[PDB]
Amino acid sequence: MSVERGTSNSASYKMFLTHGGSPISYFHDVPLFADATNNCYNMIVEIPRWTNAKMEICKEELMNPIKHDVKNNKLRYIYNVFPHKGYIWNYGALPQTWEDPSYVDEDTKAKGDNDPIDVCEIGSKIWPSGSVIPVKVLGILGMIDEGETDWKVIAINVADPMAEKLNDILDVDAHMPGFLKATRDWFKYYKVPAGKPENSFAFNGEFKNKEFAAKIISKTHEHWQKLISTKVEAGPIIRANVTVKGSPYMVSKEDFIDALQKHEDFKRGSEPTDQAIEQWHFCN
Amino acid sequence: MSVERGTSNSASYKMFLTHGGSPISYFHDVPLFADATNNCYNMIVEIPRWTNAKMEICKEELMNPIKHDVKNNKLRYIYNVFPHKGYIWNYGALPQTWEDPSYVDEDTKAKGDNDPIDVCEIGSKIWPSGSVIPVKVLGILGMIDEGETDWKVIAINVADPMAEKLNDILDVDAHMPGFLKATRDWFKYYKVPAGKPENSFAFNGEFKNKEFAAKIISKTHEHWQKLISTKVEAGPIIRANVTVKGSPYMVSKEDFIDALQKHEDFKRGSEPTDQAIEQWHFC
Repeated sequence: MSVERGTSNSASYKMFLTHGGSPISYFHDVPLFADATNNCYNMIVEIPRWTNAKMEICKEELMNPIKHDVKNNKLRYIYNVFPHKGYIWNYGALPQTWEDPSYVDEDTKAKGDNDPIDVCEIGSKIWPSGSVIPVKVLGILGMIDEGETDWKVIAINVADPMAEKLNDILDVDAHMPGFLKATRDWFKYYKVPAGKPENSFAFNGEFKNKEFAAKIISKTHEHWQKLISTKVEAGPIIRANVTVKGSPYMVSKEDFIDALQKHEDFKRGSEPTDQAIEQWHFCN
Repeated sequence: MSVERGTSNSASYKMFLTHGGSPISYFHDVPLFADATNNCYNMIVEIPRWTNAKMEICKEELMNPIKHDVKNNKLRYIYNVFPHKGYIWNYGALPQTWEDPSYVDEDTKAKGDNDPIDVCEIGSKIWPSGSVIPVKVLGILGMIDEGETDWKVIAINVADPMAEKLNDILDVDAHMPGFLKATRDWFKYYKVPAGKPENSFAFNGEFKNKEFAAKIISKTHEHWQKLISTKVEAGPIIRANVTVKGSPYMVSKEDFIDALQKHEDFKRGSEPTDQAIEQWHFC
């Protein structure tokens, strides 16, 4: 169950994961495999489909809450690039993964983008921010964001009725015409209304199959395993506190439920927003 | 200012227009021209952009409230046909217009579709159901629905910062690449996920300019002027009841002032969400 603190539609808003009424880390404490290494990952949904507000696991605060992305100190919203409305999937990340920046991909020749690997989930259900979902991985797209390799995993909720008809990236392309091209278009153009340039892609923008996806996810899992695993090096700024439970792995960074002594501002519903949550932008 | 009655997300929900705390007809009592005849119309927004619930002016009830469209005794929702999410404009109608079914268009050769003329408003502000906004028509598209000519006027809110840059249908096209094609695509496919077929279009799907649009709009206004002004003729279950005067400053069908049983049910919020508000369809 998720839990809220601070003031909504503000920078003080925070969403924390709990188990048994005990706060755990969104980043570290949710296992990557929902169910063995047979086709089943945990996803942290950060951004509900057809919403605009940039939400993310924070990495830099205790228990790693989901919060509003902020810089130029105002809440950040993505644009609507025609014909898309905000995010065209449930967007989020895989827990216990880390695109370690000190590692360069042998294909893009670019560093890791320093976050848990991103996921676009393509099912029917619109998933609320903060949901933890069993997903099936179908493929990856490699976006090169501003000098970095920024992987985008393509997945589907396993309870979704389409999940059993889709077992690889080519199946997606057959049942959802126009969709993969829409997905690359989305990442190509999403920062152009901000004045920034189009993004480019790994493999000349080719979507790779699930077998490849799993190899990338596995490497990002190993980087996370290194970050967390008693690995006594100041990779900090990032916060590695965990209360779980593999295999903490008896983390050098594991602790009590000091987490619980999190008393912060209390949830308070707040004012609604203005920017270009409504506005259309036309970049072919 | 609009007002609500009945229970939200149910078939008893009604939204009525009022002026001076006095109810008036959405259909008849709102003047078609917001401000003289230099391209400024009143629009009744029925359906906000990026929503799914089919809302319409009811022609068959007193004061003509906006209601949920219901069919197969359930609330009706349009689908999300990829890549679109619900309606891709503020969708609605022009008041004091009527596509009289007893008139056949010389071009489509199909009957009028028996409703006020429809409008897609393309501005950036998302307008709530029930809003009355001043718009500028930029052009028109003729869909031929199930044997009928169903006109779709293209317009923009005159307060929208883009309005002074868009003066005709080709301006729209140059500032909003892909948009007109999307609009025809939307109307082509929007009932295919319901098992029904694709719709086809007048003029091989060509969007016509504003000069043509205004001629269509005015003939639908004449039809309405006919339905209303006098014509002591039965209108099929359509309720011609007016206040206003304004002008209908005496329709045979004018009265005033009702206000009286505007008294149906008190507004009451209910459970949201039923159908395929969420699901993507690939056609």
